[PDB]
Amino acid sequence: MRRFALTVALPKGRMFREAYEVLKRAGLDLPEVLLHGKEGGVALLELRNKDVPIYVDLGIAEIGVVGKDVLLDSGRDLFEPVDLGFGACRLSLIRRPGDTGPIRRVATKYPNFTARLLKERGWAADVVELSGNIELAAVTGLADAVVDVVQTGATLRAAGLVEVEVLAHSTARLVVNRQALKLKRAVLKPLIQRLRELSGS
Repeated sequence: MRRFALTVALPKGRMFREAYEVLKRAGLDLPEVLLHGKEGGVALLELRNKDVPIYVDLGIAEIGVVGKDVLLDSGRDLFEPVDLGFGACRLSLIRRPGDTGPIRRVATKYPNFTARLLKERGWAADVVELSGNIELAAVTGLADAVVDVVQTGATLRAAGLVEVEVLAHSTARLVVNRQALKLKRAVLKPLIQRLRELSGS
C-alpha cells in the first residue's frame, strides 16, 4: 500500500505468532495487533493463509508469510526466498483403508495441486473441490480418495481413514513481490538475509 513503508500479510491461526515474532526479530518494527499501521510505517494485515498469495502477488503487500501447501495450490507466480520452518504439515492422498478400488474421483481443497499431481502420473480422475472437513468425502463415499493436509493424523484416524501416500511436505514460507524486491531492495534484501539466519526446520 502506498500509505505504508511496507505492508506485511500474515496468516491468522497457528502460524501467526511465530511469523509476527520472527519478522520483528528480523528488524521490522511491526505494529501491535485486521489492518494495523500508521502512515509511512510498517503495516500488518491479518489474512486467511489461503489469501496471502493474492495480496502479495498483486503488490498490496510486499511480503507475506504463507504455508507451502497453499503455495503449491496457487495458480500465481510467487517468489519464495525463505523457509521459515514452523507450521509443519504435509499434503497426503487419503482413503478409507477398505476402499482399494480405482480412483475415479478425488475431493480436495487443493484442486490445482491435485490436478497437477494426477497429470504428472498420467492419470485422469475427476477433482471435486470442497471447502472443509475433506475427510467426510471419503467416509461418505462422495469420492474414492481425498488430498488434504495432515499434521498428527488425529482427524483422519478419528474418521477411520488412512494416509495412502505423502505427496508433499509443508512449512511456513516467506513470499515477496518481485517488483517490490527491486524497488525496495535496500529494505527487503537485508530482511530476507536476516530471516534466513532466524529460520530452521
